[PDB]
Amino acid sequence: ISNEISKLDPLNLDAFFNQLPSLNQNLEVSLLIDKLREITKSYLPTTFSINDALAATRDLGMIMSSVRKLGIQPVSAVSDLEVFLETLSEITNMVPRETSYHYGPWNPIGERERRFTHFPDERGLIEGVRIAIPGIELAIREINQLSNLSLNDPAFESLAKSAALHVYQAVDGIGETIKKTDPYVFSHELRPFFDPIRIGGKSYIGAGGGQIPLFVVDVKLWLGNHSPNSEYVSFIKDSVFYLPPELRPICVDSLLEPSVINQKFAEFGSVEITDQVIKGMESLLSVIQVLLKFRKPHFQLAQRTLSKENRGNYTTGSAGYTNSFNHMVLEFTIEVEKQIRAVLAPY
Ligand code: HEM
Ligand SMILES: NCCc1c[nH]c2ccccc12
Repeated sequence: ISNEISKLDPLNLDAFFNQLPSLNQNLEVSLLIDKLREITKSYLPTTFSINDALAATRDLGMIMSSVRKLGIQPVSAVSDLEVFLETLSEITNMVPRETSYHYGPWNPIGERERRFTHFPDERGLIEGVRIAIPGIELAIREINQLSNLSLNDPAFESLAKSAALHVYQAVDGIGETIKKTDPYVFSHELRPFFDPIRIGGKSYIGAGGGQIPLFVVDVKLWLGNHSPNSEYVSFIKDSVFYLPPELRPICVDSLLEPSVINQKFAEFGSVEITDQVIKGMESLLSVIQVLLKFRKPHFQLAQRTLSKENRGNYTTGSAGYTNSFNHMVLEFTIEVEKQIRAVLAPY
């Protein structure tokens, strides 16, 4: 899917994107606005295939975010953008704005890579979500298959092992950020390109790491329908319709059903506890421990860049939360590791 979108240049902006970091560095807003005006007049978006509309949203969204970076609402300044983005989102059935999908897996590798700035630290955000997202999508489909297998079936253990290995891509992705993105450069140079944009009477947050579908893993795997009034369920609720449409039913079904681990805690204290059953209960613990290998260093990274020393003009991520939200998801995940460890303790 992604290589078919990353290869596209539907708005002929390849040469423009090799100038964009210098345009942004010199605050050349007139060339940004002019490029947005040329686009609405040069192109009939109703004629676009789905793949073209996804890549077009990627490219147009990034010029929009460069204008919003300066403090200007780009659709209030180029009012013809509105029906253009309207038309694009009817084709994508997605928000009229770029997300981490467009910035990561749909963003081409190499010389055509779309970047806001010349800073090498920006490569650490892009590669982070470009690595994490396909792996999480694989784990989503594998974890979804566990509701329908028995703890005693070896196919359960091997599928949950496949999921843990795929979730590791999120660890590989955040480790690329930690080693490439300076916290101070992030807050001062990159973070401003991810601010909300008003489009047809609604505000759309900018691309954000939290838009990788890790929360979909969580809802199916451990959260389920067990904490209705949580702030995490509020963030997931706000996130559903940012996901690719392909992922929305899994998320909605899982928010309305018991989680895998809740329903596997029942099976465990109800069936004959064999050796493969314990392997099955331990394959769930392994997956949870991989999310911790992502969430613990992620928390340290966000703490360092949101410190009084490094934070710049922001106290929040692009989704509007402080690191307390990250602490809250991390404590949830630790509580679940502790829960599985107790169920396994006699064995
Ligand atoms: C310097 C870089 C980064 C900083 C300062 C940062 C900070 C934050 C903040 C403040 C939040 C709270 C939600 C919000 O308000 O947007 C958040 C959420 C989140 N971000 Fe990051 N982030 C960074 C890079 C990344 C990267 C590269 C990824 C993916 C590879 C990522 C994945 C996530 C996830 C999954 C969440 C949801 C919470 C969770 O599931 O644990 N972040 N991040
Ligand atoms: N995880 C949210 C931090 C963030 C803000 N802008 C980004 C761009 C790419 C990756 C992460 C971010």
